[PDB]
Amino acid sequence: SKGEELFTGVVPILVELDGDVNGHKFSVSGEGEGDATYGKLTLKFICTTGKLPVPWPTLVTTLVQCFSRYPDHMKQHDFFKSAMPEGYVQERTIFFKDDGNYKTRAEVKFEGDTLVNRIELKGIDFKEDGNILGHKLEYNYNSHNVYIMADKQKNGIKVNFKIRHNIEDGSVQLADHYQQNTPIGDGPVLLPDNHYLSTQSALSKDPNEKRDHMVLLEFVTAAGI
Repeated sequence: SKGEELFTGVVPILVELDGDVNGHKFSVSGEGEGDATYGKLTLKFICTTGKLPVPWPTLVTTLVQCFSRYPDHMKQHDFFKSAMPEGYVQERTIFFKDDGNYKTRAEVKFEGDTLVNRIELKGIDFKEDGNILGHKLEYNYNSHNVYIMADKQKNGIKVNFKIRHNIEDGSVQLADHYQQNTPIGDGPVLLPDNHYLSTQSALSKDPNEKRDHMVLLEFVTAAGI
């Protein structure tokens, strides 16, 4: 493909995000690598502006689906790698049930041999004492199914799924994701038949790190065809 060859091996990854949730501004930087052959991602994120004003788990989906593993027989349904190396714009609205929403806009593309994800995140209408701004979400993460469909009019894809964040009292915080991706380049991209990505993530902490941070190990593989 145009970019399938680009992911054949280990690829370094840099992530940079600027956020404003209810007036609380913060910045997050992430480094690590992805190895699409195993749908594997290993990254470390740091809140560079100090204390993160929202729980780390709420940022996982925002902080490079091109690193998902698409089985050999589903290669022509991989939109993400097809738009590389010029990359793609990724937009979402994330609805936290009974609370605020995040709207994000990012561009992920290669800069030399490094895959970069640059994100702008805006959060509004959050409850000052809710699960999010109140930091009531447990530091862990569930496995989900990301549903992908072609959006030919936009020459991209529409994506939908539900993230369920565990709340510390044993309950759950639903986070409804609505996603749009479109190529940056004008070269041809693969428009997939419906399918979904199967995810799983493990959140950990670096024992010697004193800055507010998040270590992430994630595996994602395509299916449904």
